Amino acid sequence: IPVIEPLFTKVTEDIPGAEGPVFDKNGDFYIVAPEVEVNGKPAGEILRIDLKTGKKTVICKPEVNGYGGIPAGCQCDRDANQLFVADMRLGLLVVQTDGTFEEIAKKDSEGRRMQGCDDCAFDYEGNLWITAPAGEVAPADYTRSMQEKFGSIYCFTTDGQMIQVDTAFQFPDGIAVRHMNDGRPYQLIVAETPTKKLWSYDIKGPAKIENKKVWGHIPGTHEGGANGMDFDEDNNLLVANWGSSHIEVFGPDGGQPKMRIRCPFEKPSNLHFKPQTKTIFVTEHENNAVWKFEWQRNGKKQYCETLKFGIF
Ligand SMILES: [Ca+2]
Ligand SMILES: [Ca+2]
Repeated sequence: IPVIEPLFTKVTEDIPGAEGPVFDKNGDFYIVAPEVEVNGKPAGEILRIDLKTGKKTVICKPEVNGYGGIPAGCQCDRDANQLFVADMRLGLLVVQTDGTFEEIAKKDSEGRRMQGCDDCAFDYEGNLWITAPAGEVAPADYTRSMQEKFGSIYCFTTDGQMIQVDTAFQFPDGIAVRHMNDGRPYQLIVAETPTKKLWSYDIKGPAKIENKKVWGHIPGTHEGGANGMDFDEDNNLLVANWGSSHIEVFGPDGGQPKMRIRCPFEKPSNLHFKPQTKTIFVTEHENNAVWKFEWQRNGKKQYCETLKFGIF
């Protein structure tokens, strides 16, 4: 498999558990530090990074009834400039740029207690697909599905429903949605970290997935595996292979990676394209830092880059 070694430029550092890189509608950049702790307890943070100087500012340190969060993944909303954040302790949060936030759900559509979330992906219809590798949210004692298959997948719909769409995953992590050229969501990709697999489903409609299949295989026998992921504009899927020192590049049909991107660190955790550019920002856990490098083409537009109105 061909391997390219683009130049990685440092963006910022000292971000415990650096994760969930995301750009909002104004082009501002944010990341999360899920592993920040106080007295051994969760005190995860959501930060804004001024791309010039690299100055960091903690805009939100989420806590619900004394329980600190472990913010791990983000997606920017389209109709409002607010961030949807997957939190391993608090579930799904909606965070404002001013730092205020709200807890979206303590229970799902079936009345079952909500599980801690890791990453999420908005499809163009505005539905949010979420991975939930943790056990029940706070105040329940914290648990993760790295050993046991109790990780779930949710779809938070436009009509406000938190619907569990699948279960029994061994640490579902990265997630992405593939769209037809006309914008219709039709495939959901989910990373199952320790099993070194990428699963796919046909998206038949909001919160409706079927035909679960082992879509891709993550290289290596190292500890770790697929973490965060995103599509480029040609629908190639770039996947951070935590512990492999590489970001894997899958073609539209999956299978084995068609190319690998060598990183100057062993633990890439997540990535995100800067709108209208070939620049990919990468978070990593070897140095708990953020970097950027130039990919071969622009990224696939995120939901926040699409227009609710307009004509085309
Ligand atoms: Ca993740
Ligand atoms: Ca991303």
